[PDB]
Amino acid sequence: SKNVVIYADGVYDMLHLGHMKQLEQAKKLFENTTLIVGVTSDNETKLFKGQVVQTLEERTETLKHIRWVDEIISPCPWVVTPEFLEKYKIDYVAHDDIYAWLKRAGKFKATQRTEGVSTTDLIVRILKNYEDY
Amino acid sequence: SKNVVIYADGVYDMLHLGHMKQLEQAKKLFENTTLIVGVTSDNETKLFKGQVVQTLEERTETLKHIRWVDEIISPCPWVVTPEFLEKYKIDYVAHDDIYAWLKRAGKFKATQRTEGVSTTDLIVRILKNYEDY
Repeated sequence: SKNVVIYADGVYDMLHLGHMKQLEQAKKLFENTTLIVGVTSDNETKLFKGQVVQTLEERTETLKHIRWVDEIISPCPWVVTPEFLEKYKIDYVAHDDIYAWLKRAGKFKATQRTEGVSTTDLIVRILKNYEDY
Repeated sequence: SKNVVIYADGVYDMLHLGHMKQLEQAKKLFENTTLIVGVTSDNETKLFKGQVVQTLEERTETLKHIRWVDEIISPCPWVVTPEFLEKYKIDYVAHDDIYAWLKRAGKFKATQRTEGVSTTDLIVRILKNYEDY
């Protein structure tokens, strides 16, 4: 079948199984895909979304080890635009309003978040070996 | 060139960039490889080595997302034996004495550990936003 270009973006701070499962989902939306992953800048993430432990370089270097990732745009734009989709020949944006135009264009594909598998979740599990009393 | 079967093992608890860089190194020891990764059992890890946050299932499920990993043995034996190498047709063991026979057999390849990129290291970085005083 025709090769389909998928775009997913995010912070990917302290990359965990939840991120990887969502990237896998994006990658497998069609039989033959190219998965482009956008990694948000440190200053725009901190300004608009919240705290980030790892630098852009660190978050991008880690993502390059994930087998579902074909291409990385680092840093990606904070807001996705139609021109950005045209430039990279993106067929669908995979993500979990502001995204209204994406859906009007037929270029929206939903992916799911997995609960309970984040890196901070693991640290919470470590902490529970220490009873309050 | 001939395809070379590489075997690496470990706990792979809270998989981080240091693990992935070592798996990449193992995978790229020769131009054409099959990288088999062994994941140690919960009870043997806890008995012989130390504490483990994530279960065998969790550690194995995460490792399957790493592009360098071709095959996973889960659980792997705690001690690697010549018979184990014969069974899986392993040409080299990549790791960073007990391993004396591996080197006598020509089946030892050294890989390096990367400092300062572990998951706990990241948590330590979070904690430093909170001054002692």
